[PDB]
Amino acid sequence: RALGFLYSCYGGVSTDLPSAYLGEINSTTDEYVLPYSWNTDGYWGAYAFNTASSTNQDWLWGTTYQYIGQCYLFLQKLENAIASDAEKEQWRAECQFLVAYYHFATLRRYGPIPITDSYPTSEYNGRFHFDYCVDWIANQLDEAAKVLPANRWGRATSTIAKAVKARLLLYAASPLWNGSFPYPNWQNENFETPGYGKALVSNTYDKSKWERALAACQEALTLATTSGDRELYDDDEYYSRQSLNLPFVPGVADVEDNKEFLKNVMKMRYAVSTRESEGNKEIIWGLSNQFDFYSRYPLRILKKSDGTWHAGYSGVSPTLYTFEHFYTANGKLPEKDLDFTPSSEWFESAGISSREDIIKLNVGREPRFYAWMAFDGGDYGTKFAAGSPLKLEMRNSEMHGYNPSLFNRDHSVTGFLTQKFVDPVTEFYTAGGSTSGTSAPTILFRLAELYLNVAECHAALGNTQEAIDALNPVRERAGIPKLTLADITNNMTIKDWVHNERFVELWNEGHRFFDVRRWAEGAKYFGANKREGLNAEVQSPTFEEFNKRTTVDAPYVWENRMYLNPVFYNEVYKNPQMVQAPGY
Ligand SMILES: [Ca+2]
Repeated sequence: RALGFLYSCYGGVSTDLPSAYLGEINSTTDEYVLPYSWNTDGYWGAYAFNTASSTNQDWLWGTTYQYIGQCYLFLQKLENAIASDAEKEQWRAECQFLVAYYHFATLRRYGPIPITDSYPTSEYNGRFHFDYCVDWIANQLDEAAKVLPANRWGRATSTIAKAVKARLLLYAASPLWNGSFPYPNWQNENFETPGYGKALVSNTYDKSKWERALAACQEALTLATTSGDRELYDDDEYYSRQSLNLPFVPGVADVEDNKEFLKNVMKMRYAVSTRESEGNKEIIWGLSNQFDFYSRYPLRILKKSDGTWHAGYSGVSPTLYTFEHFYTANGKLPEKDLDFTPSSEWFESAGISSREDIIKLNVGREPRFYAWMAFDGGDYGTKFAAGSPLKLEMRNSEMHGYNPSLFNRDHSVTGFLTQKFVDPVTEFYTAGGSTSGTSAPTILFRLAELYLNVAECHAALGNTQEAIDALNPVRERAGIPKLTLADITNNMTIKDWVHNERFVELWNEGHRFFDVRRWAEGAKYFGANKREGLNAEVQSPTFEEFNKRTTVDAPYVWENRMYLNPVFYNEVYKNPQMVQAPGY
């Protein structure tokens, strides 16, 4: 009975699930767009188009605080009763972690929040100052970490607790919360935070926040890679064990000299789509909860024997920003790489026989690019179409292109697709039915992020070589060159490198939403007309008219109120100590 209640306390951790295509943390960034006509599904549209409001929103807050309540209730049921002292202590530590985590999941969306330290309206807490919240949550995580095991329904570990504290302190040190908050006059009305009066957010840069984040990110990384038994996924032969062909990559043929590159492509596909039982020791916190794959599949996949088609929805549509910020094979940005095609020629055909639709921008790229992206003329998957890779025809309205007559008008907005998280063994059958190979946990925390977090902290503190040394394990694993001091220039700073490595490595893992926000760069990356793609919403285009830089045509905008999630109007009314977020 007790375990059942305990298990139920974990029920809210799938809130804001990474990679779920209708979720606003996933489908509102510059990573990829969804068809405008899909805006009637879910909340992504409201958030991307700034129509979310106090009366139109994802009331995430209702869920987190409900499960926080369950945690405290469990602790009470325990006190009134079963299990050893040691086991009861573990249960209490799991609840402590969960309460802290639920506050963090709320904080990262809403900003300053009520701290609920236990289960009349005048006694209601309003928001506490952001820095108060950070301190309280961090302490709670440290306390739970003392008790929890470093390694083991994925139950809490000290490793996870320290990883959450690391990300929390990284966020707290970031511009939004450490000197660049765009509403300096926003404060409480008649609620006070101990030590902060009515203030809600710091308006002054504090270097010590970066020193504290570095210490936490370092401690999390060491714990994960020692007692936590974590290491970067580096198996490069699983494709062979599953009897799969090496993938087709334009410009990198399957020849002896290119075997390492092609194996790195498959390693990256498996890195984010495998279980610990399959040899993956990189995941720190993963959930059983799955997310939809059909939204990223191409339209027509395979014609069945009865004459109907296996079909995807083809809606997850990577931007030109994504296709321009994954690296070249030399580990540089395409625009900055002196050996790469000049941008004036990016949209020309690469001239590959039988695959003339492949443009030059898509040749000469890093293994992560071919692992996770897909494009006109290229392959999608490995066993996808009854045992063979699927060749994409993004300009053919009778295969993978835009077609206004298709039910629901599913299509790629940009002319590109992603295959990240797609199991290489995924296969659709002529006789009907299909397989997606072996499911994998949805990643909340994995070890690559801890390296990137340490790099960002070093960069902020001016420790250039140390930042480089934290990035290079991730770069090497992905099969691009290591960084050296010679690579750090006015044109491409250590911070530029850290932010871009994060963009690439953690692409579509629910980070970009938060990172652009904490960097206070909403206008720069999420603003009107920033999102671009090919000319992909014209039926049956020529190669020439298809491959033109085209602004994504939907009401995307950035205004500063969008840094924070608005509070449900009823919560603002129900709680007299509660203030609405700025601009809402
Ligand atoms: Ca798998």
